[PDB]
Amino acid sequence: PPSAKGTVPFGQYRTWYRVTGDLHSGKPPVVLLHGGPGSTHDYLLAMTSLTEAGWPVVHYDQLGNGGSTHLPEKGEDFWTVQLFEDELDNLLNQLGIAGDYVLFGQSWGGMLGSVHAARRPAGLRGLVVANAPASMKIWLQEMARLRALLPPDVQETLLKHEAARTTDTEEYFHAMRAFYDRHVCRIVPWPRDFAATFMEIYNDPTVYTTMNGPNEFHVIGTLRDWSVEDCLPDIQVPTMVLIGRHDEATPATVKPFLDLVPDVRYEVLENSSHVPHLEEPERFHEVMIDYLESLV
Repeated sequence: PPSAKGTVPFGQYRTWYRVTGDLHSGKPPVVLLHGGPGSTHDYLLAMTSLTEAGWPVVHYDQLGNGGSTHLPEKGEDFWTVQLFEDELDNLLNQLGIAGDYVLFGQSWGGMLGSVHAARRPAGLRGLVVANAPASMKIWLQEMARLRALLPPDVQETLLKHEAARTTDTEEYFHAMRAFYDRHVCRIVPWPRDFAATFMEIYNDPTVYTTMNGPNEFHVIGTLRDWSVEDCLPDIQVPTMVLIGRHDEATPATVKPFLDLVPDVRYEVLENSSHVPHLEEPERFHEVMIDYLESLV
């Protein structure tokens, strides 16, 4: 239930946002970076709970999907990490919060958040990288590991359709679901917020399919080889790594955060996978509030 919403100009285009709570009360805003790339803020809407403890919360849709400008006819060389860094900087400026803010980055958003934090901006108080790998290379190795633990028939079904690029078929989708049900979202039927974002991706898949791939594990888009490991030593703020025990973002994928970020803490939500804010709503809230209070 938002205290403000709309768009801000981002050069030629628009970026859509929403604030819950009061921006300039006693506590700095928590700015939420959604995953994908090419996902939407919707699946993160549970995190309005943080306003219960006085934290303003800023949800926004990154350029290319949701309430922001859609650019279906922009291709691979337009959809860059620099673009989204520039958008986040622009957004903090337009909302007048560049002077004081905390970043929570989920999935891709945690990778974007790390790149942003590595430039050592003055107003940043803390960084959370939630369900976010440090490297898509390590991600793809770990996907192969997790996929090898699926039933043999599921493994063959995934392979067949990936090879021939028929991943839009019904049969691939239900094999993909055997993976998602373990490591992406263990709640089925899906939470509305999760479904909401999932359908935003279906309706304009430009960004997600360009940068990531057809789904969470089949990463064949332009971020396939991408790693943020080289900027991690430069992050000065206290950082929290938060994953689910069953997360596709496995302990191996987040290990570089633990070894390279100077000030870093580690939390595993034992009954969660990729969306602990939905899977363990209360425990996620408690963990976040505990971390956030150390910053004020």
